[PDB]
Amino acid sequence: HFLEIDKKNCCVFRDDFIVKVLPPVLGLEFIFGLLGNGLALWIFCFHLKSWKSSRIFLFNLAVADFLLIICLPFLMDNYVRRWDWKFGDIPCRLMLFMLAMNRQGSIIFLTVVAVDRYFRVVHPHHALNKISNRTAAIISCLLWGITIGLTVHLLKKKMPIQNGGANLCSSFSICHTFQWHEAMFLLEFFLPLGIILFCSARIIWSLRQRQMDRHAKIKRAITFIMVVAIVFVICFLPSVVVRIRIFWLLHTSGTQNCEVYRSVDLAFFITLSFTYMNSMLDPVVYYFSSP
Ligand SMILES: O=C(O)c1cccnc1
Repeated sequence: HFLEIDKKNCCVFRDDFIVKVLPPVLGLEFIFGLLGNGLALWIFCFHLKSWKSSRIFLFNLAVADFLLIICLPFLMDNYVRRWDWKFGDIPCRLMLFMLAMNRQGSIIFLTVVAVDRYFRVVHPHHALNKISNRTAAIISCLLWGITIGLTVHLLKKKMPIQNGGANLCSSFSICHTFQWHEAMFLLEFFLPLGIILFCSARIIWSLRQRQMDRHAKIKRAITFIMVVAIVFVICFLPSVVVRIRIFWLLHTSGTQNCEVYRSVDLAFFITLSFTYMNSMLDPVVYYFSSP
C-alpha cells in the first residue's frame, strides 16, 4: 500500500517472486565471488614478488569486491525472508554502508585503472606512468577517503525502518523527494561511464592507428578492454535506466496512486543484483587474464 517516511511520502512493497529468483542469484554470486576473490588475494598476499601502481590498484579493487561479497550473504537472507531483516540497527547501518562504499570503490577503481591504461597507452611518456609505490598508496588512500566521504551519511540514519510488521534494510527506496543517494547513484553511473568510454575509445583508436595491433597478444588486450567496457555497461545500465524511468513517472505523475510502481520496483532490485555480477566477473577479466 502507501507507507510513510518522515518528510518523504514513500511507497515500497513486498511483492512475491522476489524470494525465488533473487536468493539463488545472490547465492551463486556469493559462491563465485568469494572463491575468485580468495584465489586472487592469495597471490597478492603470498606469491606475488612484485607490485607497482597497477597491481596496487588491482589489489584495492579485489579488496573492495571481497568485502562486498562477504557482505552479500546477510543481504541474501534479508531477501529470503521477504524484507524481514531481523538483526538490529547497527547491522543495517553496517550492511548498507558496506554495500554502497564497496560499490563506489569498485566503480572508482575501475575508472582509475581505465585512466591508468589510457595514460599507459595514449601517453606512454607521461610522468604519471612512472609513479612511485608510496605515491600510489597515498593516491589509493585518498580515493578510499573520497569513497567513504560520500557514504558515511548511511551510518547516521536509522536504517532499520519498522513498518507494519517488517523491518526494511534497503538504502534504495522510492520517495517523492530528491536525496544525495539517488543523485550519487546517477553520477556513479554516468561520470565513470563517460570516463571509461572515453578512455577505452582513445586506447583503441591510438592502438589501431599505430598499426601495432597485428601482434597476437595486443588483440587479446584489445578484446579484454572491450569486454570490460561491455560488462561495466551490462551490470550498471539496467538499474540506472529503471531509476531514470521511475524518476520520469514520479515527476510526470507523482505518488497520488502507488499501484503504478509494482513492476518498476520489482525488476529494479533484480537489476540491482547485476552490479554484484561485476564483483564475481572482475577476477576473470582483470587478474586471471593478461598472461
Ligand atoms: O546498495 C545496494 O546495492 C542495496 C541497497 C538496498 C537494498 N539492496 C541493495
